[PDB]
Amino acid sequence: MDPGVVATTSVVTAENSSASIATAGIGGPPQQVDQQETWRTNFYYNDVFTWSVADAPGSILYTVQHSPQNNPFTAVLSQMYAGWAGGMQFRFIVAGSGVFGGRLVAAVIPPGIEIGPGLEVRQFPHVVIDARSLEPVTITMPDLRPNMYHPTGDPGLVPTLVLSVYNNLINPFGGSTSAIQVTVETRPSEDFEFVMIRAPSSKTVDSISPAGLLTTPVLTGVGNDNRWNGQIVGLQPVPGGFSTCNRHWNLNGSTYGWSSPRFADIDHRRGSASYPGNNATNVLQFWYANAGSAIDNPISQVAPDGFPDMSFVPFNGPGIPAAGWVGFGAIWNSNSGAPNVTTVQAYELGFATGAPGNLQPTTNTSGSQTVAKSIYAVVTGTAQNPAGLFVMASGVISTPSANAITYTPQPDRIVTTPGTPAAAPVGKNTPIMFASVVRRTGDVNATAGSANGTQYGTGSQPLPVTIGLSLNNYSSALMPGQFFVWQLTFASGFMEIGLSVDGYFYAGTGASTTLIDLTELIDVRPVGPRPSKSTLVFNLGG
Amino acid sequence: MDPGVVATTSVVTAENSSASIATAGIGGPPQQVDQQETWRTNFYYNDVFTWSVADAPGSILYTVQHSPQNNPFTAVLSQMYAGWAGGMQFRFIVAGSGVFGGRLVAAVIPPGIEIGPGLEVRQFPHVVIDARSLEPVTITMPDLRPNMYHPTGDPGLVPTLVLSVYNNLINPFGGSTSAIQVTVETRPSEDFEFVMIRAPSSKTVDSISPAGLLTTPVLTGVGNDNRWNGQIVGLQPVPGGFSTCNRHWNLNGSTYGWSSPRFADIDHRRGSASYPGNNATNVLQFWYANAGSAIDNPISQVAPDGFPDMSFVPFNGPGIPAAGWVGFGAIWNSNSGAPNVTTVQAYELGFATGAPGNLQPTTNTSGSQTVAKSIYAVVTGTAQNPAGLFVMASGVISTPSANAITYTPQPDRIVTTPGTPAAAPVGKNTPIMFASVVRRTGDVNATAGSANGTQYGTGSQPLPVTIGLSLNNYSSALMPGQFFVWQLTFASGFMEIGLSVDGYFYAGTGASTTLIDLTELIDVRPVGPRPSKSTLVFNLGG
Repeated sequence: MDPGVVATTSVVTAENSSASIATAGIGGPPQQVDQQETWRTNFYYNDVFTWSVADAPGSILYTVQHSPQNNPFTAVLSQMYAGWAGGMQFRFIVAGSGVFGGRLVAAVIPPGIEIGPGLEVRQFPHVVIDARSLEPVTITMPDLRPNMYHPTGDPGLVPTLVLSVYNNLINPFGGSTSAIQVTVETRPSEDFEFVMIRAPSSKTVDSISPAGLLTTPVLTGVGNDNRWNGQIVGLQPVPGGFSTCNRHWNLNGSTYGWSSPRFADIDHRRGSASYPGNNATNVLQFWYANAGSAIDNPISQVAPDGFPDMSFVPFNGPGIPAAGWVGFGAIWNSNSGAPNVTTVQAYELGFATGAPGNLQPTTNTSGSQTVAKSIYAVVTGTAQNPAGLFVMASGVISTPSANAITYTPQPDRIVTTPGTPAAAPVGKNTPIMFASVVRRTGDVNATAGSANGTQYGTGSQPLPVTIGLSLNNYSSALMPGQFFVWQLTFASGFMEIGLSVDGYFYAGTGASTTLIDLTELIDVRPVGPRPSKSTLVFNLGG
Repeated sequence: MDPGVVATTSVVTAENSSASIATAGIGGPPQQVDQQETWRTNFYYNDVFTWSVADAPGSILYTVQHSPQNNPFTAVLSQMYAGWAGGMQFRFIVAGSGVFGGRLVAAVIPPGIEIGPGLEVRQFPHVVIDARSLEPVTITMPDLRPNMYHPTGDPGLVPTLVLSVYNNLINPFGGSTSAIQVTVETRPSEDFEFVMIRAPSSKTVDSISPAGLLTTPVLTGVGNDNRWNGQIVGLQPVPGGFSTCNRHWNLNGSTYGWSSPRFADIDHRRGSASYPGNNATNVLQFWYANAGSAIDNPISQVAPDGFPDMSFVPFNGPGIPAAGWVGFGAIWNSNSGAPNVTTVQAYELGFATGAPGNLQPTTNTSGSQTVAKSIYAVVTGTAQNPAGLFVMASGVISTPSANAITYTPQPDRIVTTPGTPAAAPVGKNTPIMFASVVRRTGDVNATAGSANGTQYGTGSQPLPVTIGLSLNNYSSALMPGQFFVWQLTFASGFMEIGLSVDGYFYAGTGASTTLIDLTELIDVRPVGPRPSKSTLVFNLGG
């Protein structure tokens, strides 16, 4: 009986309650100690962890330290108190089923013990939690500390609560459902107290564990890609992997590439220009420079800021090339540059080898040379050796006729610098890629309606995430080997979306190449870190 | 133990009961406060909501406000009391199964909080409800109010009870059964009281939420369509959608079309007449007018009142046309009209283009012209420019030979005005269309027996519903995004039938085009609003 009535209740204490309160008087009187408060007499949600059938008996599923961030109201009280002492009560709620079976171990690890595969939890003083249990199992975490109280920001040695598999999960069916969800509920014990009030301006946890940076509208509203500034309408998985390093920021404060996160401008000053044909009338202007001549870019020397990282396609004559990256721009002379009036055109930029003779596409940035060839006729063609470009940052895709080529780019055309981390499918999970509807040259009126499927362009990660990750350091905010998981809820289903230590995003679709639409998406919700062996759910509307 | 014995029982109070009774004395003494009454010591049915496997953890299933309409006996007591105060007790009964799993959150939201996807119920003071639970979980709703009492008709700020998914519903089988039903039972608490008696003539809720308008006989007895005045014997689904706007009334007090809801008469005064052939003996009289010349119709100018909204079929010679709309009628001259004696015939009416030359069928009403051609020979043919028609409102279907053509109309032949809302299948639900056995011209004795299948004509919605909707305004009686659902019970099964904000009716048959017979239908029952993501049940007799 846990209702909203006057109620008798029973707030269960800890084993060391007489010595916890008495020695916590070094911080003064105990604060927020009152047993009739309704933040102390109820269980509230703390965390959910997935227990799958593919886990060893004794493998650790849920580990957490003694901390006031384990409860939503003691963490709220923690910003106005510079010190805490006392125990905590944990309740475990299993989703389960009648057909499922297997037990779990919940025990309080004393301080000074490593937590891992070698730890044997079944010989600790523990409680046993079935998969098919109705009434949730309650354990109490005593405050076993070498200090008198735990100051917030440096709590010292704290006990640890470890959830391990007592008997492995069995499903007598076979496939389909092969995982379960267990909910941890947390209530303060009798001896829990706060001491030594502080100003709430002081803060300890400033890394959300990459959380508050990805909210819901980011996907059903505002939100742009890393290649074009297009609105995100889809996630599309790729099996096998891909690599992106242009505006892709990892969880530390670093990147491997050029192009600071802003769609402003592409401007380069030194580099050679040419045009074919003996007649200087109605030709295609071709500009080239080598890799490593960008002195003005303070991040990386390999490219000007905003240069597209795609491989040049070899085309000649009056034919419009299939796919690619075109942008509107002009060529300008050096020595206090004023541009030439009679050359402003759409230009396709990219990476080649063997310019200006036999042009071949390139995969690696080392040994490559940046090329810039016009797709439309221009009445003047210059050939001066100091010359540069000025191309807008937002681009469109050049197409021969209408229809729909493919989602652009493909995973093999994307250029990488040396030393880049590659996405790899782990388990049944596979990486995703964020899609956006972009304008094209074969059809300017590419409204998302009739007259063939509209063109989709795919970038790696959302820009809000790039902006909110660039400033902060998250070297300990996510434990390697796991990913941080959000919970998307559609109108007729739900999905789990992960985020690794490398900036990549994962979904458990498996071997499928079908676009997933965020038309009916409503809300997202943080969950926390979860390991890579657990398959993210795919209970979609289909 | 809840029997019909003398009984000790326990009527569980609320947390603010001492201040709820004392401050509700502003309305005088508390009324209907007696703890031995059997309307206060028992749980009674309030609502049922469907919890499906396709719902996100934390998605809201059941929301309800603190109100005396939550109990069947306090709502009965509410018409004779102008004010109430006190709490309420809620009990949740799950159908469930042993093989099902997943939990729910029941919590009382304090006033001043929005209810939606952003609301997190799991951190409220709550109770947990399993899917496989036997004993029903009881929560108490305290009366947390900024006022002293809630006057009926304007209760002010009230607490809200929100049911959210704690762990998502899992079915280890696969398909087939993918939803569950949860029943909410409601009992008044200890401090519930009424104040300030009023005359029962005063009423607050006058919108049943479109409910009492659709009873059972409407389908197994009286009840007619919107096209012919035929008795309803079937519902037939269509996949893909359809549009009807003639006598189709949406949930507001409006329509998009002509034809007030009554099968009286079709009468038009101005329009041209003709007959082919040089001989004025045994010809087919052809009458035409343009769209927009109907001055006499006060609703819409596009047609006379009662004109059938079907596309004219092009036929010539002595052949009887297949399908269509024929009705008995005559042509009358203007200037205090007395009709011509020698022309009374069956006429096929409809919509064409390019009259009287190359006649083509029309889809949109704009740019069309109303046509009226006789199917049988008539000994006189007039050609006077002011002439009109007088055709009875009830019609029959013209057929070349007996047999059975198809159900008429098809979804593509039905004409629409510009600005019409179209039916669309959402989820596994699909729209239905009400069938009726109508007389034909190829076989007058079309009794529902032997000698081929009888002809079926289909209209959009039942007329009782059109009559009972025309007068009242239901702008808030059904929350958009959902539909109001009734529960049909046959002799060997049951079905859920929905009703949206546009007047369309839904059933969860899926991709099937099979007629469903209301021969063994017995009773219907209201349920309430239910969202469009939930699939309506199809446990039929087969």
